[PDB]
Formats: sequence, structure tokens, C-alpha cells
Amino acid sequence: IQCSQRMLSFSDALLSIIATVMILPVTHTEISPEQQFDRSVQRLLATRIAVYLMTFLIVTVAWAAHTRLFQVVGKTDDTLALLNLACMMTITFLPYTFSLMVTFPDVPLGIFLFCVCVIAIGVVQALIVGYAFHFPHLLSPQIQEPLSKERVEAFSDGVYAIVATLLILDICEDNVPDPKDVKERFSGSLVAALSATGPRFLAYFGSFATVGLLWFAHHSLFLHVRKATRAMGLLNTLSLAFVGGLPLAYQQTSAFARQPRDELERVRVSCTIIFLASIFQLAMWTTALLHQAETLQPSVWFGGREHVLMFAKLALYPCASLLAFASTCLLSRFSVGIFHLMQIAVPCAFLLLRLLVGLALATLRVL
Amino acid sequence: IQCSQRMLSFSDALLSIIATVMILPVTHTEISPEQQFDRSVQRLLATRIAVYLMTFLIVTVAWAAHTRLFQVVGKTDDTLALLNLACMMTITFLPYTFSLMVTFPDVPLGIFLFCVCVIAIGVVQALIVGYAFHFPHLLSPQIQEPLSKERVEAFSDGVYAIVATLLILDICEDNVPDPKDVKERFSGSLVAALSATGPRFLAYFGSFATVGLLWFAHHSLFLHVRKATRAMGLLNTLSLAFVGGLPLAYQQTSAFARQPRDELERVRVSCTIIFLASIFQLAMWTTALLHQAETLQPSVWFGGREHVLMFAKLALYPCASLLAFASTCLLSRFSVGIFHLMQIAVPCAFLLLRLLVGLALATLRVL
Ligand SMILES: [K+]
Ligand SMILES: [K+]
Ligand SMILES: [K+]
Ligand SMILES: [K+]
Ligand SMILES: [K+]
Ligand SMILES: [K+]
Ligand SMILES: [K+]
Ligand SMILES: [K+]
Repeated sequence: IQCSQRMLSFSDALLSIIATVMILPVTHTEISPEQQFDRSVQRLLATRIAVYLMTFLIVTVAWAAHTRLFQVVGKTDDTLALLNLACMMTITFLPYTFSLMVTFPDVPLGIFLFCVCVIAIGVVQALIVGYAFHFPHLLSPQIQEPLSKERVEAFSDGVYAIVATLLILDICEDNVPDPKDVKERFSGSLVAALSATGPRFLAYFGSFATVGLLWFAHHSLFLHVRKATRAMGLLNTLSLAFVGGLPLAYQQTSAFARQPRDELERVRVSCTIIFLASIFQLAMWTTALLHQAETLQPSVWFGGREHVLMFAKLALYPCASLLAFASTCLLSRFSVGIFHLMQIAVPCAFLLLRLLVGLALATLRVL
Repeated sequence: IQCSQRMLSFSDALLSIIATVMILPVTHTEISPEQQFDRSVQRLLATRIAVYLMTFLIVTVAWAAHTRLFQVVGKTDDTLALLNLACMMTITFLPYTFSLMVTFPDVPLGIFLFCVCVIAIGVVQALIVGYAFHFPHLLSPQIQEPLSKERVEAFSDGVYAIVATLLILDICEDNVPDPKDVKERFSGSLVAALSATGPRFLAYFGSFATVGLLWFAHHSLFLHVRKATRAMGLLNTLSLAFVGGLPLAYQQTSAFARQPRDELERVRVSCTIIFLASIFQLAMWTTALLHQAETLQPSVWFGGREHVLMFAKLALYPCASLLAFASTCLLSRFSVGIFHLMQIAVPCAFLLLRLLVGLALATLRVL
């Protein structure tokens, strides 16, 4: 009989990979230069987005069920590890089957495959439960609503890492100049061929910075969380789902724009995605504040030392996104520059957040 | 001031993603149907393999340094988390710069970029050290050879998950039938279009099973490890590097073969990769046995309860690979069938390993 922590961490990593499988088609969608094709291209992209959102949810539900199952099976053994591997393997087919079901609505085989995968997941989990109850010493002591904060943190960390490294993975695969290309299409200059790839690196820069800072806020919040809840888990799931869309937004804000309005609308979309990703972290914090006695450490309670700093940390990005979005409507001519200035400023504000909070508190105290 | 466990887990996940970036070009290499191109294609593939092996090592070294740095910085704070994010960002560019250096040997800019990335990593880590020494309370208590088993386990888990899900990621991106294709090239049968994708799913099946069982052996070993060492870390790095090549081997053993000798040689390669991945886990165990008093729990000491079972668990796959490799030379006509029978048997042996070990021990006792 063994401790289950490493096995559950491995399962969380696998589930995080599977939950994000359908983002690659979205980011690998090519921004066509011909605007006349837009109507078609958009129709594809939106669909690819919708599927991504559904899959991430469905897998999340499975993950949640897993998190509950092994709250009832505390200690693991060899048989349970092998069975959990089987369960992970079954879960890995959910995205493909759902994608096939949506791609072939009128073919009854797609729904059959998806339902059979769901049934197989259920069967393996029931086998795990039966095995653990046949050997009672593998059950949790209380067996012989809250979600395990451990699993939430691990799953979120995996999702954040994948989303932060998506664009660098794509660059490392696709954008190493061909030695022959550097000759004819760049007159032998590796400098020029690399410079012709600047926009993609700027996109990776922006995406990694934003995802890392959102992870930083999430990490700061869950460092103070005594107990996670189902509502908090749902809000975290929504936040991660919208975090997945940040690399796309940053790709679109570095591409070439024939018309300024395209730049403006891409900025709008980017700010909207950032706001959606961050407002649900803030909602997580606010919902936890409803039951701070049970969910939060005293430090972040109302009147605590770290309450205001935590609120500022979790409300920074939403406020910045809202300000940029409002500028796009009221200060259009400067909106793109404001967006870039925000991309530079927000990391600096996170760096100097404590001093800024103290300064604001003192200023309001004297005022 | 904060506990550093979640930040280090996040860093391990990022580093595991970066260490495996250069495997995607290897697995995305297309098995050409024209044998006359082989000489060229092989030359590419081997090169893509070599780079993958170098990058995985270089990143590993960085990871190792990281693991040491935060053995000296025990507790973290906001500034250190942001600095660690900067360090991760710097590390993410090592694969691209090394690939560019190897792709353009005669251009001095590639070596310059790679060296500058290394220098930037060093600079950020020195900044972390200086900050932690300016605030002594962030240092480890012993500051105010062994590698952290925590980091080794997390890094290995991430690598294993990525390698296990590579092929399903590729399938989910590429191999959902086009609705138009199902019409003309398959006469409207979704069943037939899915069946024409069977080999890839068999490859994923095989790869996931093998990677999961290797992870199972690694997990069983490190459940009994009191202290990890530098030599053990090097052997684990080698094992993970050769684990990365299993999806390729399983792709090659499901592709079409005009000549039986191609099948035989692909089987040889697959068995060799499995043997290389597993023999280093066994070497890890054997090296730990040199200092069991310091590195291992009593259960797995010589004469302990779990010594023989652990040895069998870590020597199963190497023995099976060796047997299949020998069959390919002595029982060529049956070698492919023996390979498939082994792919079925090894999971069953892991499932019934305890009973088989007991049976063998009793049989030798009576004999
Ligand atoms: K973890
Ligand atoms: K992960
Ligand atoms: K990926
Ligand atoms: K971990
Ligand atoms: K991982
Ligand atoms: K991962
Ligand atoms: K990954
Ligand atoms: K990947």
C-alpha cells in the first residue's frame, strides 16, 4: 500500500494535457491575407473555438469526478495505479469522439462512440471503487462538496504551462529558417530572415507574460485558500478555459493589418479575453470572501493585512483590460499605443504592487 | 513570505514541456512511400533525433541548476516568483537557439544567440541569489550532492505524460475525417474512413501502454527512494531521453511494409528503444543498491520483503525487449508475432507480478 500523491499528480498532468488538445487547431488556424474569404474563415474559427470550449468543459467534468473518486480511495496500490492508467487512457479519447460527433451530426456512429467512451470511463471508475471496497484499508479513514485544493492547483498549473508555451512550441517547430530560404528570399542574411519572424516572437513574449502573471495571481490567491469549493472550482474552470484563448489574441495583435479598424477590433478581442480570464479569478476571490471563516486564512479576511493587496492583485488585469477597451471606443487613435503601454505597465505594477498599495492607502488616509 | 512548493511544481512543468519541444519534429517526420528517397530522409531524421537528444540534455542541465538554486532559497516571495518566471522565459529559448546554431554552423550569430541566452539565464539566477541573500529569512535554515526527489519526480511525471499523449494529440489535430473526404474517397462510409486510421490508433495504444508501464516502474522505485543522487539523476535523464523516442518506434511498427525485412528492422529499433529506456531505470535501482543504507528504505534492501518484486518490476521490460531482439535474429519468421504477444503480455505480467514472483520463489525453493 502506497501514498497516492504522485499518482494523482501524474493524472492531473495527463488531464491538463487532454483538456487543452483542442486549442492547437484554434491557434494553428491561418490568418488569411484575402479578406474576401473572411466569411468562411471566421465560420471555421468560431466553430473550432466552440469545440475547444466544450471539450475543455467535458474533460474538466471527468477530472472533477476523478478528484472525487480518490477522495474516497485514499491510499493506492499497484492494481489501482494500473486501473487509473486505464481510466486516463479512456479519458484521452473524449476530445476525438466529441469532435467526430460534432463533425458528423447525422451519422449515429459518432454519438455511439462518445457514449461508449463515457461508459468505459464509468466502468473503470466503478471497478476502482469495487476493488477499494473489497480491500477496505485502501479507503479514506472517514469512509472506513469541497474539492481537493491539491488537484485544483496541479490541474491549473498544467493548463497555465501549456498555454504559456504553446507559441514557443509552434515557433520551434515551424520558424527555424530554411538554409536555402535564407539564400534566395533573404539574400543570404540570417539577420533579415530572423527579423521577418519578429511578430511571432512578440506574440510569444506577450502571451507568456500575461499567462505567467495570471498564474501569479492565481498562486497568490490559493496560497491563502483554506478550503476550495465547487463554485470556486467552476469559476476556476471558466478562468482556465478563457486563459486558453490568450495565445490566439496575441497572435492576432501582431499580424499585419491593412485597415486600422482591424487592429482596433483585434485589440478589443484581446482585452475581452484578458478580462474574461481575470474576472473569474476575481469572482473566485469574492465568492470565497462570502465564507472567509471557512475558506480563507485570517490574513486575507476583511480588515486583514493582505486583504487590500490581494484585491489589488486580482483586480489589476480586469481594470487594465476595461480601461483599454474603453479607450478603444473613446480614444481610438491612441488605443493601440495604450494597449502596448498596458502590456508593459501591468508587469511593472505587479512588481511594485506593495509600494503602490501603501502609497494609495496613505494618500486616501490623508485625504 | 510563502512556501515554494507550488512555484517549483509550475517550474518543473514548464521545464518538462521545454525539454520535449524537439521531439515533435521527430514524430512529425513523414515515412515516405518512395524507398529511393530513403538516403535523404534518414539523413534528416537522424539529425532531428540528434538535436532532440542534445536539447533535452541542455535543458535538463538548466533544470538541474534550478533544482540546486532553490535548495539554497527555501521560502519564496512575490519578487522571487516574478524572477523565476523571467528565468523560465529565458530557458524557453534554449531549444530554438541551439537548433539555429546547428542549422547555421558558419553564421556566427547562432552561437552568439545561444551564448546570450545562457548568459541571461545565469544573470537571472544570480539576481535571485542576490535578492535571497539580501533578505536572509528567504534562505534555507542550514544556509542561515543529493537532488530534490520532489523535483525529479515532478519533471519525470511531466515528461512521461507528454510522451504518452503525443500521438493522441496528433490524431486529434490531423485525423478527424473531412466530411467531403468521407464522400468521395470512402463512398460515404464513416466506418471505412475511421478504419483507414487504425494503424495510428494502434500506435497510440502501444505507446501509451508502454510509457505508462515505464512510469509505473519509475513510480514504484521512487516510492522506496530515501535520497536521490547525482548519478541517479543522470541515469533518470538518460531514461527519459530514450523514453521520448517510443512514439516514433510505435509509429514505425504500424506503418505499411513492402518488404518483411523492413518490419523486422522496425521491430529491432522498437525493442532497442524500449531496452535503452528501461535498462537505465534498472541501473538507477542497482546504483541505489550500492548505498541502500542512505538511499533506500529497508523494505527494498537485500533480504527485504520488496527487494525481489522491485527487481522483477524493473527488469521485466529489459528482459522482454532482449528476448524479442534475440527472436528477431533466431526466430525471424515469428519475430513480429512475438513482438505483439509481448506487447500484450507485459501489461498482464505487471498486473500479476506479485503472484508470479511468489510462484517462482516457491518453485526454486522446492527445487
Ligand atoms: K503537482
Ligand atoms: K502539468
Ligand atoms: K501541446
Ligand atoms: K508535482
Ligand atoms: K507536468
Ligand atoms: K504538460
Ligand atoms: K504539454
Ligand atoms: K506538445
